Amino acid sequence: KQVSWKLVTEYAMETKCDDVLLLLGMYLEFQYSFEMCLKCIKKEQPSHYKYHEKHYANAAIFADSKNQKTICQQAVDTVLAKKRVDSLQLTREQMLTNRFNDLLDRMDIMFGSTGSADIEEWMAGVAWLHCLLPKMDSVVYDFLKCMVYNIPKKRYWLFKGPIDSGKTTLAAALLELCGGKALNVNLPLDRLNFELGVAIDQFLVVFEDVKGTGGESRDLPSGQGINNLDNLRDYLDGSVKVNLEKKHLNKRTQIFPPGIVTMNEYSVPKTLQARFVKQIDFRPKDYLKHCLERSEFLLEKRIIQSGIALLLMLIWYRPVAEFAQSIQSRIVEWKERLDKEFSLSVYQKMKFNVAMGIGVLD
Amino acid sequence: KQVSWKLVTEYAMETKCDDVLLLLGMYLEFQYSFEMCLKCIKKEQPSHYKYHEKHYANAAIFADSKNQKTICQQAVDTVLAKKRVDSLQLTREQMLTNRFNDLLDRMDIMFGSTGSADIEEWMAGVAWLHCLLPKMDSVVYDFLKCMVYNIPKKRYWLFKGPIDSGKTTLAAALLELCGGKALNVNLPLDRLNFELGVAIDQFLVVFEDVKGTGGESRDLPSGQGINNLDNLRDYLDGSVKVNLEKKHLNKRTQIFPPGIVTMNEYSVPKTLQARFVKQIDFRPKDYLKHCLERSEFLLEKRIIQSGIALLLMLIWYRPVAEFAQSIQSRIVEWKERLDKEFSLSVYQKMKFNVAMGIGVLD
Amino acid sequence: KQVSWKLVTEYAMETKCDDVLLLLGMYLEFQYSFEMCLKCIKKEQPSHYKYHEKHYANAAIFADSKNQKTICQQAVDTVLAKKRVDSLQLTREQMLTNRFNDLLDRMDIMFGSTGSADIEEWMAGVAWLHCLLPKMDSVVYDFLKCMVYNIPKKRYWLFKGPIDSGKTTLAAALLELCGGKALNVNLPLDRLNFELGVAIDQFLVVFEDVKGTGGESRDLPSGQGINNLDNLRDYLDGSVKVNLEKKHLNKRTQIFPPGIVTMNEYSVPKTLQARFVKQIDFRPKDYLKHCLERSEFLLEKRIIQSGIALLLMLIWYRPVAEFAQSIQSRIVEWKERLDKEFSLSVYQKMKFNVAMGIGVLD
Amino acid sequence: KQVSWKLVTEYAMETKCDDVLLLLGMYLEFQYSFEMCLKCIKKEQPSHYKYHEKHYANAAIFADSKNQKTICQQAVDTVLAKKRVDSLQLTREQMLTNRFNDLLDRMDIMFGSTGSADIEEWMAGVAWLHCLLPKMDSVVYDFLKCMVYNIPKKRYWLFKGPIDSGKTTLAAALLELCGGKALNVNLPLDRLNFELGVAIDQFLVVFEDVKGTGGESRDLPSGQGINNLDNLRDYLDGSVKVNLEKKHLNKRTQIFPPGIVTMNEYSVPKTLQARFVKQIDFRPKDYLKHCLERSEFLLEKRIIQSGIALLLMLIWYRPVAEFAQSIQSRIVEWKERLDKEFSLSVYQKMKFNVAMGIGVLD
Amino acid sequence: KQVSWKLVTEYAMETKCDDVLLLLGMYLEFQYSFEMCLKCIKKEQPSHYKYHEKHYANAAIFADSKNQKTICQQAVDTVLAKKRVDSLQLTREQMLTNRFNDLLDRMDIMFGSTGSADIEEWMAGVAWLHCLLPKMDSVVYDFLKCMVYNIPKKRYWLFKGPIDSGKTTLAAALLELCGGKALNVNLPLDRLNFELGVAIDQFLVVFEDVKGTGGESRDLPSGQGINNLDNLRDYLDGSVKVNLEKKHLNKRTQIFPPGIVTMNEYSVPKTLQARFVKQIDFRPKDYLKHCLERSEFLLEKRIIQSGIALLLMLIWYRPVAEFAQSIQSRIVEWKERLDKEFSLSVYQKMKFNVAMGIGVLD
DNA sequence: TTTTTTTT
Ligand SMILES: Nc1ncnc2c1ncn2[C@@H]1O[C@H](COP(=O)(O)OP(=O)(O)OP(=O)(O)O)[C@@H](O)[C@H]1O
Ligand SMILES: Nc1ncnc2c1ncn2[C@@H]1O[C@H](COP(=O)(O)OP(=O)(O)OP(=O)(O)O)[C@@H](O)[C@H]1O
Ligand SMILES: Nc1ncnc2c1ncn2[C@@H]1O[C@H](COP(=O)(O)OP(=O)(O)OP(=O)(O)O)[C@@H](O)[C@H]1O
Ligand SMILES: Nc1ncnc2c1ncn2[C@@H]1O[C@H](COP(=O)(O)OP(=O)(O)OP(=O)(O)O)[C@@H](O)[C@H]1O
Ligand SMILES: Nc1ncnc2c1ncn2[C@@H]1O[C@H](COP(=O)(O)OP(=O)(O)OP(=O)(O)O)[C@@H](O)[C@H]1O
Repeated sequence: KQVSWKLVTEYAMETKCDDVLLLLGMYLEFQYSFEMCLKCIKKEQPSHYKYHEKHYANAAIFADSKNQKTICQQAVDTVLAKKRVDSLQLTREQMLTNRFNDLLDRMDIMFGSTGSADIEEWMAGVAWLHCLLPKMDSVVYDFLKCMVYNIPKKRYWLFKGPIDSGKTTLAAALLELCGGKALNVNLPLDRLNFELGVAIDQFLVVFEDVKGTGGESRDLPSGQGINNLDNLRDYLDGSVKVNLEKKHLNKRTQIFPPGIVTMNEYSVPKTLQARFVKQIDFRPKDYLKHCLERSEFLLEKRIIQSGIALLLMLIWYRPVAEFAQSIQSRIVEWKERLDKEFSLSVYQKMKFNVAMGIGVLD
Repeated sequence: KQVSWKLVTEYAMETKCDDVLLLLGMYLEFQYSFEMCLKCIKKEQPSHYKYHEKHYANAAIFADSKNQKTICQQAVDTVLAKKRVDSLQLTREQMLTNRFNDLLDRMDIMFGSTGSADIEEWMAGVAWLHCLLPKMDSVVYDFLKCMVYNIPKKRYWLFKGPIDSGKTTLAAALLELCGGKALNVNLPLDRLNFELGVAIDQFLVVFEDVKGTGGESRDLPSGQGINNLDNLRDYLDGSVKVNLEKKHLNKRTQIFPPGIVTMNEYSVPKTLQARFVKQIDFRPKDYLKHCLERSEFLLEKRIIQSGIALLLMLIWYRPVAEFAQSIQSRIVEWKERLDKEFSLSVYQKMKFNVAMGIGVLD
Repeated sequence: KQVSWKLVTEYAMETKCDDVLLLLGMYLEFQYSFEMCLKCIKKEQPSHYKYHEKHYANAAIFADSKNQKTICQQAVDTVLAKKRVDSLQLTREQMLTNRFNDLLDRMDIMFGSTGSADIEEWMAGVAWLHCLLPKMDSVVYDFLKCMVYNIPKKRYWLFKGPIDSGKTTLAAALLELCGGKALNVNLPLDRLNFELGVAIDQFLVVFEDVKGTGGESRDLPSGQGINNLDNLRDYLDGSVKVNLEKKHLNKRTQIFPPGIVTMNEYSVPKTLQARFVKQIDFRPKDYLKHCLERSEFLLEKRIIQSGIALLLMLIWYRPVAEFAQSIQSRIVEWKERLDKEFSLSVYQKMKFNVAMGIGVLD
Repeated sequence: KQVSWKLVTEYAMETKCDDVLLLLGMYLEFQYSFEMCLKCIKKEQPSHYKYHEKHYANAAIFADSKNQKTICQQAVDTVLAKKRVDSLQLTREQMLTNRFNDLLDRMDIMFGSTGSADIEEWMAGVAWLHCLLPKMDSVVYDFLKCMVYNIPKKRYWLFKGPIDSGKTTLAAALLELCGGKALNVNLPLDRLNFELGVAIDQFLVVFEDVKGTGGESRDLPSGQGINNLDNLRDYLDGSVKVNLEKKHLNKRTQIFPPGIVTMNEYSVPKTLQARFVKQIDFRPKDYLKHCLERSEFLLEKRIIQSGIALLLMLIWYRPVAEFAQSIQSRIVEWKERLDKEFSLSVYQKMKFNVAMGIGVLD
Repeated sequence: KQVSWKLVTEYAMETKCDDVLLLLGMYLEFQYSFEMCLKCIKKEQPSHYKYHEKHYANAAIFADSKNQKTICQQAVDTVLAKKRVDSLQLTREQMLTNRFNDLLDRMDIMFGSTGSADIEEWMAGVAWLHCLLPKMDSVVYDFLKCMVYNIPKKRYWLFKGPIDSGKTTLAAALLELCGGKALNVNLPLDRLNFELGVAIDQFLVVFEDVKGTGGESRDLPSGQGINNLDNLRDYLDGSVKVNLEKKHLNKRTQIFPPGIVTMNEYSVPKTLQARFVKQIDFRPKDYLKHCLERSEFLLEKRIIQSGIALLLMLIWYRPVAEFAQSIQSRIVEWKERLDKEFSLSVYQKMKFNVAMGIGVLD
């Protein structure tokens, strides 16, 4: 009796798996008796224990197959095709709406009955971020609109401030929220070709702390980052489709996605300054160090640098109407949970703790 | 029973889909019962909702196949082969009349019963564009003619001027009209070969804001595109059918397309200066800026970037007889629709507001 | 009758082999009779003698196969797929627990009846290592925790001091204790792309002997490793997923691992100094040298380089509670075995000899 | 029944089609009933209507094939192999035969229905050139035979003349007529090796003018090209095969092609002078330049830079017997055309205007 | 009837061939009638004449196969697989023992009844080599043990002395005896990367003729050799692994081999001096020069270059117990042959003749 | 074949 390639394809689709080796490895686990499957019994990974019983019979036949890599390749191609279809047909707002549903599904696990992390430590992170900048949640909402609208040559925000000002942290949290990638531009112009190939078919890019020049006056070690970017004015502008690499693969032509750039304070030529729409300034604050020095669980669990914390911040602060119409129900549900789990006075206490630079909890 | 590769290819031809993943993805959507297909019901995408009912049976059998990518390969190659054969056997006029028919087909939908575009917003775009330079439509006709005639060493026009002067904006609309390609050559000489590969079988090309030299006198940092163009002068002359390249494929002898260049004001070498039909200056004009600042929905919807605005402009400004012959029926049909929609007062009231710097729709 | 590919995949899994040639070459040995197999009878090599008699009949049929490399390719893929799955799903603690289990398995062999090693020689090395720094075992525990926790920015330790202060000796031991590989970044900037590719999916990294510049005053030969490092600033921070490259392969995206930097007494930019948690300051000492001269069986058997030596140190000094819970069973048996062999007086006698600069043994 | 691979290959040979996508594209068109075929009915392309009826039955079966691209690949190989075989049998006269037979077919466009500049203007260019210097038609036939005979040392002619002597304009027409390539030699020797390799396997070359070593003694730019050339002794002579050097590729070796040199009027060494077969000698003349200033459409059409004007000139002046035996059959036809087009008195009146300095077409 | 792939693989294993083309061509020769085979009858190559009779039948079927290169690939894979198994599993003593067996086999041919060599001339070779240094046979035995033990730090030997004082002669014979490859470090650092790639999987390396700097004080050409070496202190001391790279290959990681460094009288930094176990002085001795001048068959047959001569020297001088236990039987057999064919007095006479600087033989 | 190497 033969393998159902259809069952494999369905698993890959349902998992959103898009690496042939992950798919291969994952599917093989299901060859063993699901009844005794310790991973199921431990409820260890949902992408396993939800599926093992259903896929078990087909995995036993797959384990004998001579074709295995070919079956997995087709399944991965089906997932990749779905992404391309979506990218060409969804509005950007639907893309974000889908991305939000996925994060909310994780939150249903994180704070589920399994309760693998506690909502107090997570909510504590929100207060720390809210203190990081003035009017923080307003700044986040502006950024989301900007990325969704994707207005030509109004597409990039510049983060500037000293070392350890917090700019990388905020970028990292935003990048998780929207989904996207970081790219290193402090590199030679040749291999840079394939670096940009990474950006194919994605929502955001982040360029990290690109080195400028002449800042060694202030001991900013100089480098090609700024020179490199100014070759790519068109990529930022987003007025024209551009052609993107991959190894052993032909060009893809598409608009280069919007994003943000982080900078210790080298100088900027005005060709490039003209292309940022908004610069934000970041500053060291010792009481914030002191808070972290006590509340080190924030860093160990990477709470403050994670997009989940930004979503929780938005849920706490924004009217339900500001969310895309479909998810508004799930937002109401989480607003209710949060209002139930915390008084405002508790949140005010946490903010005061952060302000005092004591550990967030007392 | 067995997949009809014939029916697959027929859909590929009819959508003009020419990507193997895009084709693969979309055809798989047809495997479900079209009678409940929410996309059909909701009339979301014509590339789906027209074809689903027809292709359904074959798509179910396709969904079972083990050959899927290979089927899509042969289908795509038929689409590309049509393009190549058509590329040789048609006159540039016939090419352009095909392109215009395609855009007219979109417009028939965009202002159709779905009608999601306001004609008057779109016409406000036309006003802004014809306001950008005198006799805008007339210079557009001169450009179109020059590209149809495609005369050796009279095949390129230069746009030169400072940032935010609109040169990029105009190139976008022309390129969206003509169906060409952008290329970037601010790059290491040896690497450009596959970038030039994109020029295979294109009506037109555009080079964006190429890096020159000596402009750092004025904060324009130097780069190689200037020298690259000098070496590429062979293609710019377009005397002979150069053998263009693409990965894992045979190379392709053809005449290099004509095109446009945009420039912030670096030096020009005499040899490059020698090669143009024409130069055009571009000049920041604050009253337009003040208008857009109110009227920003124009730019949000990219109206002023989009060739559909130019086509509406030429329908408005130009004689029916100025168009190529066979389309002149559709020209009249659309001329009538504009004539039905507008008083000249409405247009003039708008163009007044544009000249002032008011919200165009006051 | 036909090859069982399943038996080959089992052998690959059981040996954890991931070279197609090594797998092939070993599997082919099983085709002769195990009953006369002199390697079995000499019981020379465990990856052979455990398995020959099981695999025998399938090896004989495999010897006749026309497909041999395809069979091995599928088997090696399964072992590679297993690693990929684990690299997503295991905790860093659980990885380290696995790594320990395998070293402990080699320790069971080395000190077995096969008796390739003298535990007294190996314990001598622990005395030399524990003498090299204050509170040596505490330093190892703090480092291991740091690598398990992987706290952003707080990820890297800097080793510096004169040449011949044992810094690379110590780095080697840690690197063998964990998983990982070394890297040399004094390179030209372009080849660096493939240098960093080595880090993919690994646990530790060690940057080896980074040349600074300006050290020529201290007679240090000079180079660009430090300036290269300050370009890789985000790789140290580990705050966001970077892109990594191998020859003929698409870029992987992942967090760059934590690790150690070794150098002589150059200076370091603030941007890079800010990225080290801890700076260990090694010193030349004569008694270590004069002891080691009279103790050269240490170097001749590579004892003080090797991870097995550090593991013996931890088993001696650290409480059973400090190990991950599942290995505490094996740890207790090894603790018993050690004390059954060595009195404290014997160990202190060894440390006394080292402190005296006498040959460790007496 | 089944696709005849035989018939597909016949068409590829008969059309000399040597691109797999074109072959695929065109052959697919035959699948419709030729009896109705509108392309046949309108005689639009011979490459179609010559063949459709014969190939139709095979094309119907071809359209159902699942191997289609593979059939076309084998067919294209056959055509490429034919070129490969013949490339090793070409006499230089047989080579020349084709290289003009090609241009006669191109000229079936030049004054076909395309007719894109006046056959009058084209002969007016011929008029203007024929009175630059003596007997120009004979001079072409002589230079032509020189390049076909390729007699060692007896292979190179020199254009000596000041700035604006026309030698560059002439050189344009020469390479245009004949093929070959232009080259520089004023590089530093350090560079020049690769530049010399560029000539590899061209039938002919031009050298762009040496900037005289000490040439500015004449008020003409100084440079290195003199000593560079006379150091390149043997390349000129073609006595023996020489090594040649492509960038990024290994050596090749070949008899160095014959050709042409341009010079402004520098201090040619006796040795360097002795290399040449024939100086030709050029200076400003007033009827010429003032006629240009009155015939400027010829420069705008660059006809006076045109080798096609030279081919036209030979077609006019020279005996039929001077052309190779069979290709002669075409030249009479263009003469017949040109004679029906023009009396002598026309070409006379044109020539008179040039001699008078009058605008040639007056 | 079928081809036996097994018989081909046996021949490949038997001949140790690992080039597919060399394997292919040789097997095809067996298809002609062994019963008349001229190559057999001339006894030209053992690799042919030993096997033709055996493989004749299979080669006849092989000659008709359509799969020929596919068969050879699997065969060559088997030989490469054998090498990689051996590469990991053998001891360094086992490796050398195998190497010795190979030379002993070649000697059995060279001096056989078919033997084209002269055992007396090769014995004259041993006399000249034994004269080149003090204690020569004791010195060789010391060098070998050093390579077999591969003790870190204690790994490398330095040769120095004038030009034409024999150093590379000895290096070449040692390199032939052990196997290994020579390296050139007198480079800029960029190419040095692929240079070291040669060392992968070698038993020995020789650093030929390292240029110091400042030897120009005494007319030695200055260069970057020594300066490049002292970067690589880890590579010599061999305590820890290094990364190694070849063109088009992913990096490997291993202990860098032991080896020899050679120079004229350049100055040596003490940093480098401490790297070496031993330094051997060579001095030009005129009686050797006059002996070669009268004993030219030594040079012309390359006798004194050959590792076979050093092997003969070991066989003649060393006690049987010094060889690896397995080969001691062959050593006894060769010692018997040599003691039979040469008296001690005769060998001593040759040694006396070399001391006289007269020709070796009388 | 591309890529990597070459090239700078
Ligand atoms: N505003 C702040 N005040 C004090 N400490 C801060 C602040 N922001 C960040 N930190 C500390 O700095 C560390 C690094 O933050 P982050 O990487 O976001 O800064 P950055 O300015 O982007 O730095 P860099 O340019 O070096 O990447 C944080 O983990 C936290 O410990
Ligand atoms: N003539 C103009 N006057 C004022 N604003 C202008 C003008 N043209 C363009 N703009 C503004 O400049 C923005 C960018 O226009 P565009 O990219 O076409 O200019 P550009 O001259 O090509 O610039 P750059 O050289 O920086 O790419 C537009 O979105 C619009 O907001
Ligand atoms: N603290 C010490 N005092 C004196 N000698 C030492 C000390 N530590 C190591 N040694 C000696 O130094 C030798 C080399 O050690 P190692 O290679 O680790 O030195 P290193 O200074 O860390 O080297 P590098 O800087 O080149 O990596 C050891 O084999 C030992 O002989
Ligand atoms: N025979 C001629 N008589 C007068 N003017 C001439 C003649 N030939 C060319 N010209 C003038 O010379 C100008 C440049 O022509 P061309 O480049 O062909 O000359 P050249 O001698 O090769 O020049 P250069 O050495 O400067 O490159 C033409 O545009 C024309 O004005
Ligand atoms: N000890 C010696 N006394 C005299 N002549 C010698 C001696 N050794 C070598 N020769 C002569 O020197 C020639 C070259 O020897 P060899 O190539 O080994 O020299 P080298 O000094 O090691 O060279 P290099 O350093 O250039 O590689 C030999 O062929 C022989 O003629």
